[PDB]
Amino acid sequence: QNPIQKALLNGKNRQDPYDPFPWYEKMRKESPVYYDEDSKVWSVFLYDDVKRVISDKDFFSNQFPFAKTMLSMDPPKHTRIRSIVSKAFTPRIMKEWEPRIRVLTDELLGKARGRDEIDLVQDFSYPLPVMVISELLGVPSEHKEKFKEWSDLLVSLPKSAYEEDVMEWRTIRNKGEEDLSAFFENVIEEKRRNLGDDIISLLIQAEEDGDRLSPDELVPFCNLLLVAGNETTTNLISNMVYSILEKPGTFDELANQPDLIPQAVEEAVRFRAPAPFTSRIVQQDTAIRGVNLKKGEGVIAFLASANRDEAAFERAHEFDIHRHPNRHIGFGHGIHFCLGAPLARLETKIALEALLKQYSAMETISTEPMANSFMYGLKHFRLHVKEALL
Ligand code: HEM
Ligand SMILES: [Ca+2]
Ligand SMILES: [Ca+2]
Repeated sequence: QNPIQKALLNGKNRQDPYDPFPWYEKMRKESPVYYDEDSKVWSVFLYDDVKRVISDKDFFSNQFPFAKTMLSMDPPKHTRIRSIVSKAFTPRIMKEWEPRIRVLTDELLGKARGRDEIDLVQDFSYPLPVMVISELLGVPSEHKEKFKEWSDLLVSLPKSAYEEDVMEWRTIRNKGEEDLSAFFENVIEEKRRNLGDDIISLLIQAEEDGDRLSPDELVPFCNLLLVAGNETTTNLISNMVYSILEKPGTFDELANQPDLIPQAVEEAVRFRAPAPFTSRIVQQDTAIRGVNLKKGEGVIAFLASANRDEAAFERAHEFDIHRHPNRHIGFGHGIHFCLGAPLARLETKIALEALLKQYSAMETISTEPMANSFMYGLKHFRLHVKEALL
């Protein structure tokens, strides 16, 4: 009964979970502005139209009939909520974490030492972002396995459009949401008279010291930062290593000149971002490519398709660490531009620097994709590895 969910189940989610890209190409070329008659929802595939839908707030609203987070809010309230944490997520504040993120990354590859096969996701790309986001928020990272279980549910989709699968899915997801929410409620209660140098303390101060934040928006805020904080960066690390190993010689280029890694992270955000789409609702009649959109019509904006648009990028289908002019919209565009982009850039850089120093070779054995998800990425990534001579 969620039209956006139905539209994903009718389109995106009918494609290979780790290879939606031929489908995006087909839509770009044949139906770049597509009405799903079943769901009553538009999809846009081309760079200029996706970029406009996500940024043109005069016409495209974030607020539908996580619901109580900045993600689902329009100005003026959006500006006040985002400003609570805007300063805390700046490149310069996240730079203070580079030492701690290096240590966490080191410790994980430490524990992998002496193994000829690793599960990148279980051993590395899941634990590091869950641990960093736990320490930033101010919760114990010893809960990472439960955090991962809850996060995977909160970004999941039913296995099909079939009412029984949707109901089964609603039950399990709702239970995840209840238990994660109870968790944060317990954390808040504890932190109110034991504040830390941490983001949950910042939120509590905003709710307690004035009316910047409602009591019913603390736990939503926690859920959003916990879940985004790991589901995005986990899948961006995994997807980036996969992108590198897919293109022979890329591994050795980056290892031989690690100053390229920041560019290669931007290329991984263009090429295999963890967030392939976002959604808007039309709040004012408009047109894209002469197609008329009416107030109240939902729109899915395929960032992943925009970032592969032949019209916007040369060799858009190629992973090119040397992309000189890359103006990807993989973090979004305009007022909802990813709050975590600096953290994500910093974690992914450090993750990849570590892997390229630790391993002189890595080869894919198997993967299990994130199927039935809002996210694009890997549940498992088994690799044969050879540790470098030091
Ligand atoms: C790792 C790669 C990441 C990608 C590709 C990514 C992508 C996105 C995109 C496209 C948006 C815009 C959504 C929209 O316009 O509707 C967004 C928003 C956001 N992301 Fe990220 N994200 C990443 C990492 C993170 C991290 C690590 C966190 C938390 C630390 C985070 C927290 C957020 C929040 C809170 C918003 C909402 C901003 C707002 O509504 O004003 N993201 N992200
Ligand atoms: Ca709203
Ligand atoms: Ca208050």
